[PDB]
Amino acid sequence: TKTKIMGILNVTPDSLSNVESAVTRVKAMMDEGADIIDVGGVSTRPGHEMITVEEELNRVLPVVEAIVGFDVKISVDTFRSEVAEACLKLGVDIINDQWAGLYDHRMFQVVAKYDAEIVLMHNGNGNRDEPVVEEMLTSLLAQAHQAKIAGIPSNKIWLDPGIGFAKTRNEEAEVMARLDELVATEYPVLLATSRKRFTKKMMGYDTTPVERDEVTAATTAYGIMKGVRAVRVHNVELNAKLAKGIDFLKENENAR
Ligand SMILES: Cc1noc(NS(=O)(=O)c2ccc(NCc3cnc4nc(N)[nH]c(=O)c4n3)cc2)c1C
Repeated sequence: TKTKIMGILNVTPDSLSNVESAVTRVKAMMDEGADIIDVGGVSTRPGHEMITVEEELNRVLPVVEAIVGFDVKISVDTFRSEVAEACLKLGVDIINDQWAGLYDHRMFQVVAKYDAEIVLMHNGNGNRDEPVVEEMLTSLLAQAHQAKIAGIPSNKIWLDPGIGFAKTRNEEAEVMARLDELVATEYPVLLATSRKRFTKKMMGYDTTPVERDEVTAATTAYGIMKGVRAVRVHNVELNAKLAKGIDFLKENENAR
């Protein structure tokens, strides 16, 4: 089918980016073509301090509670089962786990409990004994099997290469050049490179985040041609409109 467009909603201020004002943005995102709304309030980067579970729920639930009643799939960016279960009780559809269940292994039992979808992102401290691609596939496939043991079917298990996590710009380029190997897993692949430092290397010069939406859409079109099924972007309108063109051209070539 179509490539799902996952919009970013950051609860907190962020360098790359109120309840009533958040709902206004959520309504704007779907009009720009957002298929999924990823609500996040955490960051697994080393340049941050981990916040308590109670603080995280005070961040996501006021916005989630308002938006669960819309005609859109809702994704929650969290790696702690207590936060995901609380959102799953409200009726969210996707749990975006940045640690792929490594931080909290109860995430698989909770997501499978509510018959929901889970995103498994490749992450780490940056150390590995094998090449980044082989290490990424080894780590993700092991976590993907753990979700299937819990009862989650393969269609509902998403794989994210984790661009910007435990990788250098050279290791990120090695992953982006071999995206077909990650799609060969037959799991739906989610690509998230919106306004990231990888994007900065594509232009070759120092830029602000908002001027990296064009090269972000380039990764979107390139990813769809490789076989990815969803993209996590900031600029929904540019990527959702561009993805529809690539999906149109890919379906047109397959039909003819
Ligand atoms: C400062 C500064 N200048 O550029 C950057 N960009 S970056 O280092 O590559 C960078 C690194 C990490 C993040 N985390 C943001 C983030 C949050 N949730 C995600 N969920 C999924 N499934 N996949 C993702 O990729 C993902 N990324 C965002 C940006 C920063 C940070």
